Amino acid sequence: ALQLAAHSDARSGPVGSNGGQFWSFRPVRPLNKIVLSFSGSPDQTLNLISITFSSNPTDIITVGGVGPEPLTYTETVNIDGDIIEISGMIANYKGYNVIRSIKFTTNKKEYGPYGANAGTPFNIKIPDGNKIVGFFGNSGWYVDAIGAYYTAK
Amino acid sequence: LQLAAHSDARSGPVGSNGGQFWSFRPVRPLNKIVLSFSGSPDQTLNLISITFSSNPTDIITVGGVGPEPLTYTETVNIDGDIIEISGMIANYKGYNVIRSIKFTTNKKEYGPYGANAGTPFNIKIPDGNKIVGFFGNSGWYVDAIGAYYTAK
Amino acid sequence: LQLAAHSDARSGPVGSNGGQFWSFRPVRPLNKIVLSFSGSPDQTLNLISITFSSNPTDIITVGGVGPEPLTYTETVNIDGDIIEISGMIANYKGYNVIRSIKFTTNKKEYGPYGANAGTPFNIKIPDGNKIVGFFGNSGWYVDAIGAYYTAK
Amino acid sequence: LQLAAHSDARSGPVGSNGGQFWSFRPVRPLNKIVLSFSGSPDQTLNLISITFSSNPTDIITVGGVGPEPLTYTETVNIDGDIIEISGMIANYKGYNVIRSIKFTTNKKEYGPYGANAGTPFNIKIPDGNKIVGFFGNSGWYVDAIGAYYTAK
Ligand SMILES: CO[C@H]1O[C@H](CO)[C@@H](O)[C@H](O)[C@H]1O
Ligand SMILES: CO[C@H]1O[C@H](CO)[C@@H](O)[C@H](O)[C@H]1O
Ligand SMILES: CO[C@H]1O[C@H](CO)[C@@H](O)[C@H](O)[C@H]1O
Ligand SMILES: CO[C@H]1O[C@H](CO)[C@@H](O)[C@H](O)[C@H]1O
Repeated sequence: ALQLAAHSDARSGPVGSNGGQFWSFRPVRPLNKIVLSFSGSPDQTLNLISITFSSNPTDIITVGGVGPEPLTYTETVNIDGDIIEISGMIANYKGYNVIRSIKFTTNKKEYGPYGANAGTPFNIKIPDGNKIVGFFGNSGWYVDAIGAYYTAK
Repeated sequence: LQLAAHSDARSGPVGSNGGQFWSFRPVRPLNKIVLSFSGSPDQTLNLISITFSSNPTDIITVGGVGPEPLTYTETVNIDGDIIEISGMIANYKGYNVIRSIKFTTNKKEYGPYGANAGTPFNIKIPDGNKIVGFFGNSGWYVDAIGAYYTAK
Repeated sequence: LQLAAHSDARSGPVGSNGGQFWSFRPVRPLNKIVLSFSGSPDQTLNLISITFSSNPTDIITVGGVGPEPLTYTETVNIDGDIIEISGMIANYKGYNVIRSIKFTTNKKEYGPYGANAGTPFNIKIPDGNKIVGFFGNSGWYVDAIGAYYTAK
Repeated sequence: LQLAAHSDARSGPVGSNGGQFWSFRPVRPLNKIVLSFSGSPDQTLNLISITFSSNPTDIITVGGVGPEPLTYTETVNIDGDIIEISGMIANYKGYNVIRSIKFTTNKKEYGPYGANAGTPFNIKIPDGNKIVGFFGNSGWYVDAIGAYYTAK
């Protein structure tokens, strides 16, 4: 059959630091839900352990959180519209530089930041007219690094 | 400190350009793969979509966004590390898509599943490595597929 | 001031595995491509290597690391933006490699150059975009090739 | 043998987004790197562009597309397998870019070359591998850098 070259989306990032495992999630349908899991409490200090990305039913993935630290606080984000940017803070946690906070911005609403808004700032932006259709990164016990896939609207 | 994070090497993709690019590289091993078809096992099976998953949770389905009703499904319980995939590419309703697929682990072979006809593809990786994810293009069907690999 | 760095979308590769992965995406436009072959134009041409270059200095050569002497070269001076690449894939001395290649801009066509016979390949990008670089696999010959692209 | 082609694993990028995405992964070893600066060796050197090469043919220059006059260059003749890169990121004329860089091979070290200040970066690869190419973002300066690596 004709070998019609298949395409791979452009990427922005990753930011943060190297983690034991590389991960990627780029669903065919829009990303519509994000669940961030923390240890600690919102009245004290939040420690981001894992992130869960989902697209409609069935499509879902959880990165970070393979360690023993119990989860004690979850934040559910229901995305309305197209994500165009994500930002947050990077800092050391129990020995590793990881994503400590995170904020999702769509062309309609703003969600976050969530977590410990302290440390080194990061900002994943894409050219005007594009949208984020996925995420990839490095992770282990925690979320070491994050990057995004993007394509024209 | 900005300590460069890594991205696994890739093999492929093979097949044809499709409407959407897709990627699924879970942090835990792949353990289950569900293939959905139209047609029938007694005659000819038409591969429509593929579902990849890793326990617990972690799942994705590619292809199958169209109106064609599904009529059959085959669940592959992955035993071991996937070291290669192969199959056939043939035309279907106007497009060239993945028509058959076989998963090979050091422990056993699964497939080929689907329709054994068309152009053969073969995704092999260097010895000592294992496939830890898949990526590709898809729309109504599975247009293209490729794999992520790393040291075992 | 401190945003994450970007990587261009990719289309491909087409062809088959080769010993070395190669990549060339210069900061300035691809304006000269030199194709090196064995054999002769009055007979059949065997593509051995390809040289990509961007104005002075920026240059790379893939394939052709074998001992087979080159007896024919085709120089292509690209006028505008390359939006498509096509050609043929076929066996050469026990290897499936790029045998033929044609470059297409918005107003001109260059080639095909080489041996027009085998399995056809085509690298197309979404309208409004342009090819800004290439990647693939190579060794003695040119095993596979893919393109980097971005908006005009 | 019709096997899918492979793409080397990646580490990075580090630094900040830049106008152009760039990539250079030659088939043969990288045996020479030239760093071009403005300023002076006695005071502060400002990294403006980096030139990578393998043999007198494969060469690429990233950064330096601006009118800023160069005033110093440093040539690094790599002896062994480059297994690590490091340096500093800092502001220069309103841009966060690579200001310092150091190359480490399986034999010796080269650098740090450039200005001391800013955020450190480190591109390290798993044991047993080596850097076979580099990619990143650039404009008037070198905005971001990453490495392609494979088993040595
Ligand atoms: C506790 O160590 C584990 O978790 C951290 C954090 O996510 C990873 O960086 C590391 O590679 C993994 O082995
Ligand atoms: C029927 O057309 C749809 O499905 C095919 C196949 O999977 C895709 O290639 C195409 O882009 C999409 O629009
Ligand atoms: C002759 O063998 C060499 O050249 C061929 C073709 O380029 C490559 O596929 C192969 O890996 C390399 O070792
Ligand atoms: C002067 O501006 C130019 O050079 C800087 C630094 O290289 C790039 O970041 C920017 O995108 C490009 O347009």
